[PDB]
Formats: sequence, structure tokens, C-alpha cells
Amino acid sequence: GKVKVGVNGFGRIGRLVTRAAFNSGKVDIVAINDPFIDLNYMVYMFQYDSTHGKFHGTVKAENGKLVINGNPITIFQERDPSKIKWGDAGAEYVVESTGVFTTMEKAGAHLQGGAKRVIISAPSADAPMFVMGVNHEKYDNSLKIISNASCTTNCLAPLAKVIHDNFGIVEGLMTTVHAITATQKTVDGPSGKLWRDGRGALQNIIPASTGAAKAVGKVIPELNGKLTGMAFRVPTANVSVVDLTCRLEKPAKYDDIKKVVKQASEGPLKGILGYTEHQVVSSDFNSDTHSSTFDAGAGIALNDHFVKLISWYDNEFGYSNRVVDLMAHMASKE
Amino acid sequence: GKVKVGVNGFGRIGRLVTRAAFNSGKVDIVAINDPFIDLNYMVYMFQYDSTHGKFHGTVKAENGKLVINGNPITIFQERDPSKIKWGDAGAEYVVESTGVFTTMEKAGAHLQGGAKRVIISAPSADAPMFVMGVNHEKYDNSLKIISNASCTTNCLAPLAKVIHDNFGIVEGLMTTVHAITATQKTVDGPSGKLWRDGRGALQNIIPASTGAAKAVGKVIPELNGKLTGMAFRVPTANVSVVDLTCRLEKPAKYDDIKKVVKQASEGPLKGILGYTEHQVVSSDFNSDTHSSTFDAGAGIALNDHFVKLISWYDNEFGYSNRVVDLMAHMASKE
Amino acid sequence: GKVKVGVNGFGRIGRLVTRAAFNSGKVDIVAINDPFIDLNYMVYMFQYDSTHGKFHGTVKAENGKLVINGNPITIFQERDPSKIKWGDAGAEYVVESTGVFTTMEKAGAHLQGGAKRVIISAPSADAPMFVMGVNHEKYDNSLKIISNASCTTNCLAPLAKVIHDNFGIVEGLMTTVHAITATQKTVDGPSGKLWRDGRGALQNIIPASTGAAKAVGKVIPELNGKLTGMAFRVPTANVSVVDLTCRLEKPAKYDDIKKVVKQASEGPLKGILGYTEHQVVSSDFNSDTHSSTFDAGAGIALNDHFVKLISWYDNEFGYSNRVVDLMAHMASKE
Amino acid sequence: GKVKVGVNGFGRIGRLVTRAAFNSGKVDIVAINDPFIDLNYMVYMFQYDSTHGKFHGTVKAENGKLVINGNPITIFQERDPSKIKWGDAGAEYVVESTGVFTTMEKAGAHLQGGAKRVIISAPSADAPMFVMGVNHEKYDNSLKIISNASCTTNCLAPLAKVIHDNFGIVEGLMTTVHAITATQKTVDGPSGKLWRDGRGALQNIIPASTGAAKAVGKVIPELNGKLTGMAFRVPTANVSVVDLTCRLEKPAKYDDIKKVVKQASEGPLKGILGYTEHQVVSSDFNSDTHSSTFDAGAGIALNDHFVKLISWYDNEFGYSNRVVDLMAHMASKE
Repeated sequence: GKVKVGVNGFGRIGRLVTRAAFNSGKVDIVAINDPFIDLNYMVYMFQYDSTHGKFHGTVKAENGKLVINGNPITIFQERDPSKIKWGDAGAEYVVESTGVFTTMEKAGAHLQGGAKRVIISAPSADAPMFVMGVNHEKYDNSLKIISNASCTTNCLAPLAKVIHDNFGIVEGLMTTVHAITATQKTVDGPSGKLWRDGRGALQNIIPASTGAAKAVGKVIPELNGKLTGMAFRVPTANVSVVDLTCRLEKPAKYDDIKKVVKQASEGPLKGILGYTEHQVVSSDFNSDTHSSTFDAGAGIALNDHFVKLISWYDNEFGYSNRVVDLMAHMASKE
Repeated sequence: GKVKVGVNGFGRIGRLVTRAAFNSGKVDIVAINDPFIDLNYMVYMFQYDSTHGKFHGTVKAENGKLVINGNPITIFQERDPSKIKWGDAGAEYVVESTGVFTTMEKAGAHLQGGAKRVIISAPSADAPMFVMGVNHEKYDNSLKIISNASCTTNCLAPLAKVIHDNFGIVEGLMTTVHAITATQKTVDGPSGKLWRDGRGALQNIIPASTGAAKAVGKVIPELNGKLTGMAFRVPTANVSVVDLTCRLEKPAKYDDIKKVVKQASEGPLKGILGYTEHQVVSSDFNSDTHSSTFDAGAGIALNDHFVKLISWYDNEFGYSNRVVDLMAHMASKE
Repeated sequence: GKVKVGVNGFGRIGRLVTRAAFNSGKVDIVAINDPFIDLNYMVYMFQYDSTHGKFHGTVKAENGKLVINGNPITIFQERDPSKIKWGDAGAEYVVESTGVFTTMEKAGAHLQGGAKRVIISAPSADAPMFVMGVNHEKYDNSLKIISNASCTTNCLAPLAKVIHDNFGIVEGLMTTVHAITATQKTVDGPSGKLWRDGRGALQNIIPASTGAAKAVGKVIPELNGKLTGMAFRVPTANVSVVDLTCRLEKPAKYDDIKKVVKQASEGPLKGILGYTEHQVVSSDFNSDTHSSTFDAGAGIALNDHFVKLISWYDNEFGYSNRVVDLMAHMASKE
Repeated sequence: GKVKVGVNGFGRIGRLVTRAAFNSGKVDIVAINDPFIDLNYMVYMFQYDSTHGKFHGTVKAENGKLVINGNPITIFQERDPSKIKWGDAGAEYVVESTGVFTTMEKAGAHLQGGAKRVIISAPSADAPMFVMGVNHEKYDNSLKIISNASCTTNCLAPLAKVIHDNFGIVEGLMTTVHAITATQKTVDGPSGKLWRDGRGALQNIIPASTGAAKAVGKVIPELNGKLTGMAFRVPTANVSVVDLTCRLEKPAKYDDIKKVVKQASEGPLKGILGYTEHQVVSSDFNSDTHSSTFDAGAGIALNDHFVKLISWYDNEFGYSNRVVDLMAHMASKE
């Protein structure tokens, strides 16, 4: 009953989505498309990882097919998305992870290839957005092209949903300390539009602008126009942290904030929102599958209406597991 | 007319204070005390620096005296501060920079050594605090033991004072992304009280608690009980950034915020508070002598009463230059 | 039939030795001594690791005993090694891992505490040295205090034994690119004897002197006086690499060198010496239990008598597993 | 009498060559060509540098010309090298620094643009190679297209010339610990041919192959076929170190090696080869203009015929200053 999933692009998001699908077993990958990576280089890329270690399983190439844990995978090298034969490979859902086909018209090229539904693993300008555990019940199966937002939005959402439902966020601001990105430059390099992102990633802190805090209002319509923020990109490897400063409507002591977050992390948001009281650091969340983990000891409250909350998230694994978790919920809705 | 300055401790703060005094020429160093560093090791430490480069000048040892630019410096190796003969060396002001004598009773041990006034280069529990450009006119020359707060407080004070005088800060919260220091551990190590600070500094983000935002209320009494914050220690080398989220009383567009900060950085707070509109990163402020530099392009405003302001600071040079600038103002008040 | 092992010191070597003993199950830990770490801090230290991740198992404190996987461990806080009651705790073998008791007289303090044999996890000036897979058959059970040399020696030994037995090393020089050490300073700090090791570990390359290449001649007596080398400490986290340049007596093509190393890694030196032909990097050997892994593609030969061989080693896990493997061989010799 | 120099490409080598030319004043830059960087982005790139700090001088844009220290510079955006009007701009010598036109036929496209001579700042397959201080007297002014080798070759050459002239190098091997460059990937990325260079530069050590040691035999013909080596790329920023292991013909104690290197660094190779006896680290050579600096305390000798010598070099500044120094010697030969 598991759905057939095709992956477009074998970048970081595509490789970690394939790894999450093979680790969890909720879906099955039958096809991968990349015009710039050959088969043996795909074996090398999937087998070895600097951040998450070696793959737990067997990966090899035979008869022109990538074989992972005994499952052969069709490989395409097509550059035009409308020319990829997804229907011949048996793929029903396609993950668009290259980051260059994000509009509905550009990502709709996969549907005449034989695919049924397209999931975009990036923010989209016109496709509907879904975050697991927040608004994923609003999916209604008549939508062909949807998006899964981003890692920062997936971390911030469930958290802001719990605070708003209990205390009424009047307004808020967010700052995220983010690990390096593939788009960043090892040394000062030529970035055409974003001049700050062309500077050396190993030596710098690099303020950046983001739309993840504004995208929460699309997913939670009551918070529309009430959230904004920015980001800093520090020279770490994988794990990021979200810093939210908000004004509340109802009075809330910090012990009352800790109680409702801990209760939400047990029953409704189990596996999506985490809770800890230990003295954790950033490497304690490496390969953690939670969207966000609340740090009780790191936050601070000025008074009963003005608080600052600290959350952690693995921007690689957690987000890649949410793409798989969204796809399984779509297949149960057919 | 320059005052004679003794330095207690040849750590990072003491070496950069000596370097700032020799670079600026406002004061003169006549004596250095350290019980664990010998003379030739002092020559080696002062000559070479990983962060700020080689010393611009000549440093050598002769006749048991450290000679920097032709000026001989008396060296003491005493462990008891009451036994150091500051008066025999001619030192009138003593910088207490070891970080272990911060109370008035502990830092008052230097006065029977012959010293007149003691400046503590750290926050103090009972000594009066002074930040240059904010409340340094309140010094009245009958105070023998004063403190110079900390680098984070010196960065945050100027901006806050300008914002409160023009728009009326109702309440605010601060987050600082801080570079690694000397108390942090290269690899997971045993920190007795602060368990998070014992983890590996190269691999981690490490939330920390700080009292720099609360100490602004001691320096600006109108903002008492209206500011608080925390910090993150990322694996960079020298430059930190302050992130302030505040609620204003009077309406303020972001263009009006930029105008009053730029005007304050020219006339009254010249050399203390900086202003830039370029696409800067953290390494652009290495060896910068400003206490804080306002980043106009990095901040964001949600509405006319809720803003987030970004400022930078070299926590080594700027702060060390403020210790020299405070000492010169004290000598003019005699 | 497993021996009872006591651990003196809960530093990096002691914690990874405890982790290796609980992961492998060859020995059992019954007692840990550390005068500066309390019980709950021991739980925190053993549970979380920045390099090797979270501990796979349960660790908690009850009734003053550290309980790991249901096994209670006696905790001592004694500072004098002759006062530790090893015999009351049931410990038969004691690992001296603090790095300050390395001579036979200093490490012999544990024997009137009730212990039978002492294994020093460091190079020793007068204790006999043993490297697993090279000279560990020379142990004769009448030796009470022995040493396990070091990580670099454990990496270099197996390799040089295979090359000398097949081709006759006439002379050889060595260089190791080593990851940071706890003794290194996060920022420029005061190192009393080694002035280079006091400089900032994040920003520097730092040449260092080592006696690991000379200690191979103690373990292989035919190579006495024929090996020497030095080291570089680069800002990585865990994995080091050994670079050996040697002159051979008999002619040897590089394909003949690859054949005898691959054959030795299968039969005699299985699990101690590894072999790979893939395009590996340093993070591919994180938490690898081999003493050394031969990199076939990285080495180069100038002619048939002058070659340069490249080997990898995890200086934390591999070495800690060799301490356990040495202790199990000692218990089978009783 | 200074020659007019055009620069093709505004990458790292081109920007540091322009900076070295404006700092030294031996030549003058009149023209820069880059098809992907506009004028204001050129101002931003030249003004700010993460490694070497802010530019000491004034840089601004006016009337479509880059103005540095009052000197206007013509800017071209041509992609075909044969279409660049070097003769209209007055440029006589052209530095080819893009790294893609290295053969004589490809780099000879500049000559119908009006240029007279082409200097390639890279190794070339067929152009003659020149290293300053070693074989630069062999230039005879009838050569139109020459090359300047590479940074590693420029570091190794002067050293091996001194050792061979005094002691007779029989054979030798070299290892260089190199800082990260621009071709490396911030995180695991797709490198088509060199699979190891696509792994994450921040987390890895990354063995690499180089032809710098073999290229010494082209510059010193007596050492042809007697040198080879490889490299390691560690996550530092700028400074690299060369590790040479050689067999000598004549006996040489290490004090005799230190004497001839120190004498050569004073008279003949002043400014090219350096000498130090201090306890230096890698950041002590940041922005140092020497091609190589001999580290007396870091090397080691096994016997009188088998030594290991350690040398430092700033692979950005030193090499860029040698391109300027080579061009000035060419202009004096006309």
C-alpha cells in the first residue's frame, strides 16, 4: 500500500529524503533524476556522508540501476522535466528538490511525464503550503501541486501554534542562528544578488534575510501580519536554533509556558515538537527527527507578557522526514 | 601629564590593554604583574597574536625589564595583591584584569601597595559602573574603586541610550551571538558549575546566560527593570553581534530610527557608536575600536512600535580601548 | 570469566574506555575514581558526547552508584592513588588514564589499594610497552605494570611491521596530521614549556614534536634507531592521519606494496589494520575501531626503493578499543 | 618607466595581484576584464577582504571606471579573450588569472587584442616556467607567453636549490598541508572528476594529488625525476606549510643545514626565502610576502644523510607578489 515516489535532483535534500525514506520505510523510492551525476558517483554520494555518517545498509550498482538494500532504482539524466518518463518508471508522486522549479507552472512539468502529484521541498509563491502537525488536515486530495515550506518554518510553526492557542500572541519577532548552506562560499566568492552570502563561510557570521517567519501566517491564518524576522549563518555543520520574542495577550508565567509545551509534545505533537530540560548543546540534536525541540533552560521572561523562547532543529534530517511524513498522509487520503 | 598605569595580570584583557595603550599613547604602562609568566614568555606573548597580528613596534627584554618601543616596564611575580609594590614602580592607577578580584574589598588590596585608584575590567557586584559616552560624566574623583562593566554592556549602552532618548523604550530583550573566549573548552571538558560551557567549542553553539542587559539599568537608571537577555557562543574568533528587540512608546519608522542613530554617531558619540549602510560581515570589524556599530540593512521593523536592531562590536579591541579612554578622563578630573 | 576493571580518571580516555567496554562486552567496569567530578556530572558527561553522539543505552544515578545498562559502578573521589580501595570494590585490573602517574613507581601506588595489575594508557619511561597485533604475544603474566603506548604508535606499528617483514625498511621518517587535543588552547593561552601549544587551536596549524615514531623501536627491536618524525595539529575534531616516508632494501612496486598490506589486513591483522581503495576523507573514519587503515590511492612511490605510505586512525575510539583488547588477552594468560 | 598591466579575471588571484601592485608600486594596473562582475560589485570586492582586512586606500567608481587611489581603471566585460581591446586601454602586459586559458594557444588569444606579452598565473603544459630567485635569469625577452608556476612550487623551489647546491639531493619527497581554496565545497558537493574534493571542507582533511614537486625539475633541470609528493587540505583560511623529506649525497649535520639556509636568506635570496628560529605558528605568516620561510625548530634529522625540512608560505600574498616581481624583471629586460 506504500506509494511510489520519484525524486528530482540528487542534491543534499534529495539524498537525505532518499535516506529518510529507506530508514523509515513509509514510502518507497523507485526513480531518481539528475542530469549531472552518473551512477557510480551516485553510489559514492549515497554511501558516504560527512555529517550523518555511513549509510546503514548496502548500496551498489548493477545493470544501470542503483540498488539500495536490494531495491533497484531507475536513473534518469534528463534536463527537461517534461521529458522525464515518470510514468514508465511507475512513480506516482514526484519530489521536486532542485530548487529551480518552485512555481506551479514550472513544477507542473512533471504531470505530463506520467506523475500524479508533485511535492515541492521548498517555499513556493503560488502553491499551497502544508506543515505537518499544524495545518496538514486541510489537504483535500484535489490539490495536485503542493509545497512543504522550509526547515525554519517547520521548526517555528508547531511552536507558535501552541503559544497562540494558549496565550494569544499579539506580535512577535524571530531570529535563527543557522548552520552553513551549500549556497554559501568556502572563501570570499562572487554572489550576484546577495553580496553578503558571497563572503567566506568559515570566517564570518553573515546576517541574512528570510521569509520563514512571514510564511507562518500562510499556514496559521490568525497570525497573518504578526510575525517577521531575520537570520545569522555561523560556521557550524548541521544544527540550527530558533529565537522567538513575542508579546502575549493573556498573562503567562514561565512555569505555565513550560507546562503547555510539555503537554503538547506528549499527546498531540508527539515526534514533531520535542521538549527537554537538560543542558544541551547543538551537537546533541545531530540526526534528530523532530521539527523543533523546546529548550526550557535557555529561554527567559522579562514579565508576564513579554517572553523569549528558544527552540532546536536539525535542518537536514527533520525536514527530510517531514517530506516523507507528508507524503504518507497524502496517500492515506486517496 | 599622562598618568602611570599598572596592569595586574597578563591575560587576554591585560595584553590587549597594553597594546591599546601603546597604540593610542593616551596613558603609559610602567608595571605589569603576573605570577605565572616569566619575562621571555611575556616578550613572546606580546610580540605574536593570532587574532590581531604581529605587534607594530619593537619588544625585547633587558636587565629584567620588558622594553616596548624603548620604554622599560617593571615586572612583578607576586601572588598576593597587597604585597605588590605599585608605589615603588611609580604606578598611580592599577587595572585589575585577572577576573578574580572583582569586589571592592578584594580589589582594594592594591591601595596599600601604593596605588591611588583601581579600575576593574570586569562587572562588579558593589563597585560603581561607568560606560564611556553614556554615564562617564557622573564620575566625581572621590571614588577610588570603579569598574568598566563588560564588552557586551559597552556595545548595548550607546544604542539603547539613543533609542530611549528619542522614542522611549517601554521594554526590550537582547540576544548576542558571541565569539569563543578563554573560559570555553577546545573539546568536551569538566566545567564544574556551568555544564554547557564545558562542551567542545569547535563543534557547538552553546546557549549561555549573561547579565549585561540587566547591567544597562545600573548605567541608565530610567531603564532599570526593563531589559534582559541571553547569549550564544559560536565557533568564531573575535567579533560578536548584539540583537535587540524592543517596544517603543512613540511611533518610529525605520527611516526615522536610521536618522537619529546616524546623527548621534557623528556629533556626540563619535568613535563610540558607529554607523554603516554597507553589506558588512563579522570579519569587517576585526580590530575596530568602536564600542558598537549600527547595521542599518540587517535590522527589521514589524510596525511603528516593535523593532529589531542589529549592532556589532570587536569584544577585544573596542573594550580595551574604552579602558584606556576611561582612564584618561579620570586623569583630567583630578 | 570476564575480568573486573577499575578506571582511574574520567577524562576523555577514561570515558571512551568505559564506552568501549560497554559496547564490546569483553570486560566489565566496576569502579571509577575521579576527585573533581561528582555523580550527576558523571551521568551528564557519559550520556552526551559531541564527537561520538549520544550513548546507546541507559545511564542513571541511584544510591550513590553510577548505573549504566543496569550495572552499578562504585564511585571514588580519592586524590591519593594509594588510598583508593580498589580491592573493596572488587577491581582486579586498573586503567591509569589521568596522564600524571606514568612511571612504575607512581603507577605502582594502585597495588596496595588491592589491585593486581596496572595498565597505563600512555607512554611510559620504564614500564614495558605492548601494541596489539605486533608484540602482544611477548606478555608473560609475571609483569604487573605495563603500558599501552599511544594512539599514533598503535597506528604506525602494524603498518611498519608488515613493510619491514616483506621489504626490509632501511630507514624512515614520519609525519602525522593530528586533530586537536584537550591540552590545546581554544585561544592564545599560557603554556609554560611548550610555547607553540599555547596558541589558538581554532586558527592555527601548530607544529609539534612527538616520540611515537621512536617508540616503535621499543616494540619492534629490529627497527631501533631507524625511525623518527614530528606532527601537525590542525583544527579538526577527531580523526588523524599518519604519513610515512621510508627507504626499502628489496625492490617493491606500488602494486606489490598494496598486495601484502591487503593480505595482512585479512588474515593476521584483521580488525587492527584496515585496507581501502575508495576515495575516503577524514570523517569516513569517525568511530572506526581499527588501529590504522591503509589508503591505497593517497600514497605515492618515487622509485622501487623510496615510497610514501598514507594510513588513517580514529585516535579516540581505536585506541580505547585496544586498551580493552589488551586487557582481555591478559586475562586469558592467567 | 613602469609597465602597463592588464588583469584578466577578478577572482582571488586577480584581486590579490591588483592589491599587491597597488601596495608595492612596481607596476601599474590600467585594465581589468571580468564578464560576470559589474563595477559596484568590483568596488565592494576590492574594498573588503575576510583574510587580509580592509584595503589601505580609497576605492570608488566614477564615469564607468574603477578608481583606486586616484587612478582610473578601464573595465571590460568581454567573454572572448580575442575580443578584449587591451591595446586601446594601453595595457602592454596581460595577467591571465582565470585558470581556463593555460596552454600557449588558448592564452595567446590576448595578443591580437593589442597586448605584447602574456603572464599565466598558473602551471602550464607547454609555456616556459619561471620562479623568481631560481631560474628567472633564463628569461631572454624573445618569449611572449610564459608562466609563473604555482604557490607550492614557489615555496619549494628556493629551498631545494639551496640544499642541492650545498649537499646534493639524491632523491626527495614532499607533503604540503594546504589551506582551503575556492574550488573546495563548503558542504559535500558534486565534483565530477575529483571525488574527494567534493566533500565538505569544514569537516575534513582531504588528501589531494599535486604536480608542484614534479614541476621543480622543469625549473631546476638537475633535479628532474628526483622529486614527487602529494598534499592535504585542512580547514584553515590562508597559510600553508611544505614538508620535504630528502636523501643527501654529502654529509650534513642539522647545524650545517641551518647555517647555509640562513646565509642564503640574507644575501642572495633576500625577500624570497626567509629564516626563523622562533616558536611560530601558521597565523604568524598571514600577509607575509616571502615565497617560503624555513622553520629551524620544526625540522628533524635521522642521520647525516636523511633529513626532514619544514618551510611556511602565504599562498595568497607571496605568490601574488612574485607575479609583480616577475613582471618588473621582464620590463627591465626590454
